[PDB]
Amino acid sequence: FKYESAVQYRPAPDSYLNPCPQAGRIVKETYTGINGTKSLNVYLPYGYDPNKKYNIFYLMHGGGENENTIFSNDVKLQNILDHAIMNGELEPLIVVTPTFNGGNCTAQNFYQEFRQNVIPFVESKYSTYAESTTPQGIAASRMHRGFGGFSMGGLTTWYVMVNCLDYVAYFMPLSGDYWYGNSPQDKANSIAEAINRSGLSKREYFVFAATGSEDIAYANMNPQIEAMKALPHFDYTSDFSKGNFYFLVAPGATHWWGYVRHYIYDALPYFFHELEHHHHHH
Repeated sequence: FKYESAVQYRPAPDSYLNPCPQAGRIVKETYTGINGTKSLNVYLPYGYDPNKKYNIFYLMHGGGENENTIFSNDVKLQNILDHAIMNGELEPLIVVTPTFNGGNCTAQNFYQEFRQNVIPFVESKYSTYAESTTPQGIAASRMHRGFGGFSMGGLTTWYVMVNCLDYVAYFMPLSGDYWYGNSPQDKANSIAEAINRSGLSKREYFVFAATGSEDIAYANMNPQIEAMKALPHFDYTSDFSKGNFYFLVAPGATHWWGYVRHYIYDALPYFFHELEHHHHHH
């Protein structure tokens, strides 16, 4: 892997959509938190070794979907992850698919359950960079923790960002805008105030947004992206060795996981290299 400054949309080869012999294990989990008893899936990379430490990426489904959608026949994201890790395009990581369904949970308020229940449950059981899952242990491993999502799950992602910068450094909002404001500048300012309160430097948080040029999400995302670009908090470029903000728009892509899985193929290899604990040249 090498960073590009303006990475372009490129679908995974069609071969990546079929099962790979080097298949990561997908574990169905059940936990109880502030929204009652709920499930999530945990993708473990092929060769997962609990004596090693893995990057972790939490990835939210869209409206009318559930914690099983992303690894279902409708999406098959695990095949793409399996092929990309096997081919060395993507460093091995843990991918979690939770749900905003259940109890008092909504796409907007999921971050509260994420903080209190989901991180402690997943990262007590599986080997992340978290030494412990106290607030301190989670915060001290933030550079190795990412959140993303599609549509309503992209809205989850923006609310995770504004409320969880202490816990998460890498954000992948796909086809979803941040509902918090009466203008694009209010949206940008809300994110800027979150960043100000966090104390973090511009080198300590990263946003790879994406959508399709034929995805309705573009209408509200693009103005938000333009307003954020104007902030001093963001240096626009996909080269995260130099800046921290990018917006990939896939030509012709519609509001459909068939396209959105390719955004994760394009974007997820960009994550978790800044202050990484390996000696890599990107």
